[PDB]
Amino acid sequence: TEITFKGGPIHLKGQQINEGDFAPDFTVLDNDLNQVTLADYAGKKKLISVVPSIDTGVCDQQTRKFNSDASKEEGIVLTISADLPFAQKRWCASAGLDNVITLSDHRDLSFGENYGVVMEELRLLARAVFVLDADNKVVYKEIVSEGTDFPDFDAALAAYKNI
Amino acid sequence: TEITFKGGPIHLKGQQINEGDFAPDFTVLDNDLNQVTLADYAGKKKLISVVPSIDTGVCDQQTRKFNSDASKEEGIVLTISADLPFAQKRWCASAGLDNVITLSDHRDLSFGENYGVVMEELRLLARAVFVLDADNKVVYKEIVSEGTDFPDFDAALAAYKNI
Repeated sequence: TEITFKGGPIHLKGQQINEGDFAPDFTVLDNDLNQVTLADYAGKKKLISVVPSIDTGVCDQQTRKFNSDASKEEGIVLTISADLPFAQKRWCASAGLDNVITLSDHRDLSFGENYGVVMEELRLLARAVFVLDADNKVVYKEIVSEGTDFPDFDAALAAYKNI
Repeated sequence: TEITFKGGPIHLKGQQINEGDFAPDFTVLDNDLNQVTLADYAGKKKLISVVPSIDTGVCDQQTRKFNSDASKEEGIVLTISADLPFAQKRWCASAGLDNVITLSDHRDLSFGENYGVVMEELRLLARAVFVLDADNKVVYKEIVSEGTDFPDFDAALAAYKNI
């Protein structure tokens, strides 16, 4: 439940989700402010990429890398953050991509509290990756020890590709 | 106490501030996550422009117009929203408006709760304008009754001009 951000200590708030666990449901907002839950993606595997903010460089590169390198005819790549939906929509437009799913946890921190990734001091989500199988079993998890560092892309992408 | 946003009912949470009240303190974040409070603007008159999100068209236009039409000789124009600081930063840069003061209430809703402009159902700040004299007495207030409409720019600007 303890990480660092920019070198300073950060306490993670919420339920601890571990590999082998059943992944919890949640409620977030799409870019048009429709509510979205795990049920929208039933029957597919999911790479859930969690970032502090898509308007920062590391998070931007993480979102692009996972969306470029992971296949999407086999499953879903979700980006979840505390950015407002309006920032996420603008982000997709400015990147010139129309194939990228961004979801906002800003209103309730439903996702962050259910997955244990709320940086309590900042009201931002901790940099993390969760890989869910098509049965929403958590097959792979990383919470990045220092939030300004990149995640292990290759480990997460491999877990996702291999189901 | 109650407004509409897109015609839907919205309840305003927080302390009611009226003309002739003095301005409550607040704690918000500048674009580099440093804390800013009322004391940071001691000695100046203020036009405080509150928007739901600088990444929507109406809020964009409101921010541009208040900043271009108000004199910054003796006073300052503050934009406050629940946008993340990183969206505010990026917005100012993208617009060639790096000089514009944007402040984020996202973490604590300190400003929103102390000024009575939290749209409870959305966790966004309601479209609003407060004009403060150099003594921080509230000389002019508008909370826009339907939040997708523009504020009354002329009345706020006239109030600010004549302090």
